[PDB]
Amino acid sequence: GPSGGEVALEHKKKIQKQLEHLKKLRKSGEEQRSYGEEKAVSFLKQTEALKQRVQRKLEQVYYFLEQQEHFFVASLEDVGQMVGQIRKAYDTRVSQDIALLDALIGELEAKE
Amino acid sequence: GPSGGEVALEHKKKIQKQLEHLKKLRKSGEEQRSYGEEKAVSFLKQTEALKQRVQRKLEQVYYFLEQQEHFFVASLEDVGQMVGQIRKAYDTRVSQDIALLDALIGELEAKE
Amino acid sequence: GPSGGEVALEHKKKIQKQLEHLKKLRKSGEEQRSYGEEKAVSFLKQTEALKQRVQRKLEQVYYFLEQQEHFFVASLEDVGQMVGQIRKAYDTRVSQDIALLDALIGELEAKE
Amino acid sequence: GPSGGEVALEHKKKIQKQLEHLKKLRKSGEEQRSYGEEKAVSFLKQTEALKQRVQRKLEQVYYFLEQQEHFFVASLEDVGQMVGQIRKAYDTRVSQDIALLDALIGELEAKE
Repeated sequence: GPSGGEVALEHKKKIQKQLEHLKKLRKSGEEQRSYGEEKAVSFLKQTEALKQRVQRKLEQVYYFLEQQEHFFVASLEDVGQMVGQIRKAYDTRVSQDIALLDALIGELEAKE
Repeated sequence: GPSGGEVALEHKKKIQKQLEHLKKLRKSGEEQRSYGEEKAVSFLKQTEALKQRVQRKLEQVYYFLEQQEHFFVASLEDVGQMVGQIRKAYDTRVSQDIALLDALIGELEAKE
Repeated sequence: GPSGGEVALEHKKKIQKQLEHLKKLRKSGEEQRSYGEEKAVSFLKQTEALKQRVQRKLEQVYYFLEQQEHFFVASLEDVGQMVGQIRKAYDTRVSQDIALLDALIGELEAKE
Repeated sequence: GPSGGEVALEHKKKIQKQLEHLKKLRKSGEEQRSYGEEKAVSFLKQTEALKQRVQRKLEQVYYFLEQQEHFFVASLEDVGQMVGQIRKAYDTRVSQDIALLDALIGELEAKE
């Protein structure tokens, strides 16, 4: 037969190997739950950063449109003022032509 | 000699043409002043139109960036929730395995 | 003590519960692997959808900037052609006025 | 009577004062044509400048979108490659745990 000695032996080893596999499995559990955690934390963290990058960009754009809106209205205001001064200057001039034609008019008319 | 009659005639005509060429010039002055004004009025007007068009536009761009900013933060919030629920559901599950491995461990390791 | 029948019994029950726990653990493994796959799949999918949505958007912005740039150059082209017509219409008119003043100039200048 | 002398005198002055007003008016004419020209030239020129400023802007904006589109698709590719690697690493680790239960399974299921 096998003998009481060598039966006890193998069973001891046998239960040893078992309890070894199990405790790994349980280690692997804890690492798995750990990797999951740190990875979820990392994910959320980066994502946050994406959310802020994209925001800070949109701010930069917002303000850029405002400055451009501003510059644009000011250009056209400026145009406004120019058309105004070219009008005025011509008018002053043409009416001085006209006042001087009236001079020439009334005099021929009033003697005649 | 050219006669007193034909002298008087030529002068009369000669002085009429002059008063004619003058009163045109004066008419022509009033028209230039009038055209100048109308056309400054118009120019300003269209310019104003251009001004508002661009604003009302930039307004459309502004609100469009808001909508998209909203949709973007909200997408990423969603991702947030998902990652989270995927961390919880794995955790629960793995921790179940673990406590069930512990059940197996104590047992071997207390008859041992 | 227990008798042959009650040890054989307990051991049978004992090895059964064990195999019952192991095999759940093995089922729970397969579920875990399956869930992690289906969930990587859907996450990638949604991501993709995010990718194309943002793209489809930027496309819409690109072409909007093009149509507006277009309208703007054409607007200013218009301004150009208007300034040019008001310049021409005034020139024609003044040079008439002028050519007629010359009519009157040479007249006196030539008799005197 | 006023004497042939002081009649010749008045007429001389009278005609002088006329050819004087009529030559100013004619100068005033060509100055009007000159002023309107250089001011058409100036107006067109600034306008041209406005035209090109708006373009070089819209050109800066366009390239800015391209770069953001680029950064965005790369971020998400990145996310892609991450999800994949986390999927991979769990998978290895779980099917490993599995095979280990399969070692434990067949053992009982062949001695039994």
